[PDB]
Amino acid sequence: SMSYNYVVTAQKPTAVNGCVTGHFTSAEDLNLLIAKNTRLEIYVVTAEGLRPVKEVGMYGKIAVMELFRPKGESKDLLFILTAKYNACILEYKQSGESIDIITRAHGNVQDRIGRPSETGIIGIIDPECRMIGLRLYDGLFKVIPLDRDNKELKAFNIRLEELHVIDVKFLYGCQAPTICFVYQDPQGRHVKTYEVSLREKEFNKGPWKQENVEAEASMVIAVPEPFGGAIIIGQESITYHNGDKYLAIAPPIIKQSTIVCHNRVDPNGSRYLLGDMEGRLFMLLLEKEEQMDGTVTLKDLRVELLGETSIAECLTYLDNGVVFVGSRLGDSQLVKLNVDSNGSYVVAMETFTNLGPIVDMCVVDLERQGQGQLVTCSGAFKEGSLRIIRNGIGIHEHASIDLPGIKGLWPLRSDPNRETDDTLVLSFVGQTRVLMLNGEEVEETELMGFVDDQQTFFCGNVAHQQLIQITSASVRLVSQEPKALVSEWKEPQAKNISVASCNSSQVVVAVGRALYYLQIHPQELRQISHTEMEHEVACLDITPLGGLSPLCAIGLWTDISARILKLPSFELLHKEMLGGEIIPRSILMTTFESSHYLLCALGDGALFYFGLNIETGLLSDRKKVTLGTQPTVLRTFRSTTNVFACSDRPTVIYSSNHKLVFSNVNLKEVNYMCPLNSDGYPDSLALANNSTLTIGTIDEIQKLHIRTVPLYESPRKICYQEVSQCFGVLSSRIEVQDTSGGTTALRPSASTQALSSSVSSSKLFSSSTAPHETSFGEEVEVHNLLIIDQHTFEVLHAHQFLQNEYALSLVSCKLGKDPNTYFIVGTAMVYPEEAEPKQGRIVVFQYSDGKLQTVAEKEVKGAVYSMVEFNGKLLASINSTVRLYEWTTEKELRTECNHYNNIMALYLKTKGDFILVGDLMRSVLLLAYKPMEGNFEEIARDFNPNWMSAVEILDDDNFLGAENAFNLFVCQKDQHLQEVGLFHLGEFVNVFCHGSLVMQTPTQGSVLFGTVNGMIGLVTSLSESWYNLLLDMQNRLNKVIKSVGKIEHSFWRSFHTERKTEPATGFIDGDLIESFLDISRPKMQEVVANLQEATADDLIKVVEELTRIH
Repeated sequence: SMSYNYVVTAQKPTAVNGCVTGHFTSAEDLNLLIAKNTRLEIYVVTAEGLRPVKEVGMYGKIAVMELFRPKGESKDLLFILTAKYNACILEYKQSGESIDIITRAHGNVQDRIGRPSETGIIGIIDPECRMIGLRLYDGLFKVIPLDRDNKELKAFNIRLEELHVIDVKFLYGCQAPTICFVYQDPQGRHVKTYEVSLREKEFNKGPWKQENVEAEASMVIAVPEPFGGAIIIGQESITYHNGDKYLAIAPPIIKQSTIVCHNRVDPNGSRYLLGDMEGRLFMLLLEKEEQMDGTVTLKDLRVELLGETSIAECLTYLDNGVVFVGSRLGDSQLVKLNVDSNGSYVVAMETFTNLGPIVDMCVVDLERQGQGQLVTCSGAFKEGSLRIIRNGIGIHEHASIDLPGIKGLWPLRSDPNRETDDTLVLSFVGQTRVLMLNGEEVEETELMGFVDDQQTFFCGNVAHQQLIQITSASVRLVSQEPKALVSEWKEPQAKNISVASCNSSQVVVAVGRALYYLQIHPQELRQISHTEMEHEVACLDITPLGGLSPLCAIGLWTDISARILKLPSFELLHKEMLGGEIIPRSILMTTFESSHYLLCALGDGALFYFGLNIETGLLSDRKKVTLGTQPTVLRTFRSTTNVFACSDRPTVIYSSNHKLVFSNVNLKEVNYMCPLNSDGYPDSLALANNSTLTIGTIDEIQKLHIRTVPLYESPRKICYQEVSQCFGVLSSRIEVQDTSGGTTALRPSASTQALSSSVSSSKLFSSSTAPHETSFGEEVEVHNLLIIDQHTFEVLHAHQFLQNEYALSLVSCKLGKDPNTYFIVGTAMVYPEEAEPKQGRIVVFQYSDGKLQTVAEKEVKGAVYSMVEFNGKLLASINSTVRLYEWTTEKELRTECNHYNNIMALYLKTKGDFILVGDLMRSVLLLAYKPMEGNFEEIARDFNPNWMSAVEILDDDNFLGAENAFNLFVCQKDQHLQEVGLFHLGEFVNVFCHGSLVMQTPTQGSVLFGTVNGMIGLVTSLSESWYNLLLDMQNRLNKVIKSVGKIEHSFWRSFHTERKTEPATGFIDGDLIESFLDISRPKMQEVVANLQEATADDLIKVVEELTRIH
């Protein structure tokens, strides 16, 4: 058998890899364009911030993004080069309300042979738009002439003698196209210029040449006219060159960190923004000087500290003091630059969530309610954090009132001429209170004709401009403009009312087993019918689905039956046996997407929903879901109309492509609810708990919600320990040598602000050891194990490891017959500029009474790269060894097995008795534990080389891997492991983890993965028939979907490395499949044309079902 896999995006990439500004959408609009790997986001810069106008996806990793304006254009055009060398020129096209990104030119500029450069792909555009320059490989400069006839973006190569280019730019103010670049040779680093000639397709002698530049010169800045020239930024100095003009400064403020990005503030280059690796923001000023003749020359350079921002990957100045900080290691932000310091000139105004990099993550179900949550280790350095990702629907609360003991909510229009609710009637234990809504103000009032002494079961507006109130004693009908009691119905023998239901013109009241059908008439509650059911009535509903309902839904006590009766004869039309011994609590007739349903919920949290036929009253397609454990009450509201389910976990029911979806509301315990459409709270809801009354609006659809827990240091690994109700997190913080012969922290962080703290007292590497002294300004890493509460996410404890000890692996498990659960950490002694670590530790911690107690330690001769619990034993990877440890009764680790091989097992996963091993460069390996013989054995090995990054076991015979060239692959047994699946994902996978973020199908299994760019994906398995259908749909979709840049989807998903390239196999692009629901219905039929007896509605249900896995 083969392997068929389905990979889909759960969370799009959030890290910013690039940002440019200009007039792309129109000549009058200032735009900000953000590259997030495969996504391009287009914003309009206003005083309110950033207004989104368009977002597109590209079939490629965006490596180059530049705005430029050639002659004959009304706005700027966009040049993009992908990492697979797809080049295109794009234009923003708006036709009224339709937005199209059209391809003005496209082509692939990859060479047949060539070695990619160390500084990566560089793409520059000449200021006169004469040409596009590309540095793709060493020794070659690729030139794309910007001619009107170059529709295919044909290019030619010029031989570059300098084989190691650091950075290159096109110079301003030149009669001929001139490049300026920093290069590296055995003699150091230098800057050189060349004149590019399209006529001769060669280089000409540049205007100048500087033989020597700083050894760490890494960035070139082309200064615009009138000054021109170039600015070279290094680790220590900033220099300006322009023929015979030379300026050089060396400010000590920039020595502490490397400057990694820059941006121009003004079109003449008089001020520049600079950001370093610590998030500091600098201003580079080019000081002018007026001479005696009247000319103005460049006097000096000067930098000035502005303050602190997020660690910036790119910076973009916008309008008046507003700067966008594009970050890949933390959240992006909009910062404000003030001309007067506060000593910081920067002020953060908005933050934008970034999950990247996700270095580790785990799935937990804290409340044990059936839906898991993702807890990731995100960010790095001062941006490091934990993120909690949860599927659900958000609530925006706009009012809160402390009103305990509420037992019922009903909206009401006290005025018959208004179309807006102005009254909220509340029910309590034998009481009924009334509140009025005067705009945004709420005040308790009274309603004439209503009763405050009896608990209300229902009230609202009814026909003939009247009001109704159903209490536990009777049903009262009240006039409107002069409010007064006009009619009242009681039980013939004045017994209490058990169940109540009502619409605009009908009332159905139950008294035990007796039903009474009343009709609302002008000043008259006319009784039409009255019968007796065979069992006691539990719940009622008479919602007119097709305002005179001919049907009446009812739930019974002893039978546990949902019946549809006919008004007024009350005869039975359809009865469904629900089963069990729990009675139904709520029943509701509703309509979803023009289809009619019957909802019925019991007291145990079960929810049955059937298809309802209004003409016959026939129930069909019986299904069941679990919406909690407490009794559930159903109520409709207007978003179409949706159903709110009130229980211990609130759930909103809605529809999507004729399939019901049950989404959890991000709230705790909602006992009663009603819709509320007031002038101060339009299209809102009123929610009541055990203590407060809440008014707010609700989101339309389910999405991923993200909570952020800032750590201000780098998290590394995370594991959940249920028995302690806490997370264990390995973290690292940077410290710099001060002057007291030690290291000092640069800022407070999680490891230095915990409630309690401990330090390692191990003496394993103390005596008979030489010191590793450091120098001034040298940075060191201090590693810690954090204990994080699972509810408040506060740092309960922080244990600091030994100096120069790096925590690499973390696991939470029991071992042997020991009933305690431990945090186990694998470490390594890491010293500067050394090979593989020679010493390490395995430390067993126990969290008890808010403190971490060290239980045992085990010295190891190497780095403990990974650890996993293996059937009551500890499996550890140490350097080039896989070792199995036993937990003795004396609380010590004893070696049982030692598998000495040549692999470097950086990644370990286990299942049953097998182990999947991920090597640094030798792909994956399969080991199996022999129980009777007590050691390991190599079953099979993938023999083609793959620089692994993550590994996962899909099942007993399918093994999933990810490598450093952004590819996925699946290995299978035949011994040799055979690669039966290949797929270019376009992201760097850091962690695989089993689990799901939806409630608990055409697919099997669920594996989540987190990436460097913050993207979260999902992998699942398909059957052969489903894989063949979806593969056929891929080729049909690819013929219809227009691709930005005219990039072939199949070329994009093709497995690609430096030594190997072939199409994808065994993988379905779920993102492409899901886009089938985004095309028009006429365009839908073309896709499914002549598909095998397949209709568009057949695969709408197929694709909609596939969307439910995430």
